[PDB]
Amino acid sequence: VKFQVGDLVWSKVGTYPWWPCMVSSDPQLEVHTKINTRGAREYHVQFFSNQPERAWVHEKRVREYKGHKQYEELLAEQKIRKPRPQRERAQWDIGIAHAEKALKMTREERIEQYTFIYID
Ligand SMILES: Cc1cc(CN)cc(C)c1-c1ncn(C)c1-c1ccnc2cc(F)ccc12
Repeated sequence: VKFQVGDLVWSKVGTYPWWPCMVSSDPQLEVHTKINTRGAREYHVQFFSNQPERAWVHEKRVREYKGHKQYEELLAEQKIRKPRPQRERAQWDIGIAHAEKALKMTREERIEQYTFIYID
């Protein structure tokens, strides 16, 4: 277990760029980490966005969030640059603004301020 509940992380999921997240406990399984059906470690994350979402993300697709400027280092893992949809960039900028606010908080404070409420 490399990450704990309330840790800020970048997550790389599907067709989307490295996204600011916060590690959290899955509401059903009540764990923030598990070993998947392929034997790989996964972490449960909340995505910082105007559209709240959660996901189990493979450990190779999770990186410690040190600050928004770290983004370029993640892509680095004539020169080619991919464009981004205007709407996606707007939501990413919103997520980053939340992550930057969360970064100035203690783990205890950000868990209090950002952990999602789940309704059946
Ligand atoms: C799209 C999506 C949909 C669902 C189920 N409705 C679940 C998840 C986890 C995701 C998701 N997957 C990876 N990312 C980065 C997101 C995502 C999450 C929050 N806001 C976003 C805003 C965007 F502009 C683009 C993507 C996202």
